[PDB]
Amino acid sequence: MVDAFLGTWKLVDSKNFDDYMKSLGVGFATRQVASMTKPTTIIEKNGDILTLKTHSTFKNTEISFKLGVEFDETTADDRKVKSIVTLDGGKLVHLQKWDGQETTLVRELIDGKLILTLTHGTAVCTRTYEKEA
Ligand SMILES: CCCCCCCCCCCCCCCCCCCCCC(=O)O
Repeated sequence: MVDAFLGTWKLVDSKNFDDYMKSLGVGFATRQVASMTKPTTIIEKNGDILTLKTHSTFKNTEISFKLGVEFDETTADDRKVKSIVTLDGGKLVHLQKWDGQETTLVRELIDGKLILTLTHGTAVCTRTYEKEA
């Protein structure tokens, strides 16, 4: 179900990430560094457990989760959120909840590229990831 998402992915296009970060209250200096960063995302599974790593020159994160089971997460911008990841229409949908707020991180495969759509408030960001061999 999730297997075409697995592997190492490199950022190759970003649209509106500053809008998304600003909506979350990320400070200007952080947004500035993050606008030039090209993370690597690694998605691996071991049975029912997925591990999603995001690596860059500015910040690393790692989460492990079971699809459909809530987990605690501390985001790159230090929000303490309640998270759940599920497959929905073949997309990997990550919902974060905190302080009555929500944001979604939706990953889809289109022509072998990984498209990540980030929504918070009215801000919508689209990031495109290609495969690393
Ligand atoms: C994911 C952190 C990776 C480190 C890269 C250097 C900074 C860019 C990521 C964000 C760190 C700055 C704070 C804002 C983070 C917002 C929420 C997560 C968005 C992930 C976008 C994506 O996975 O492409």
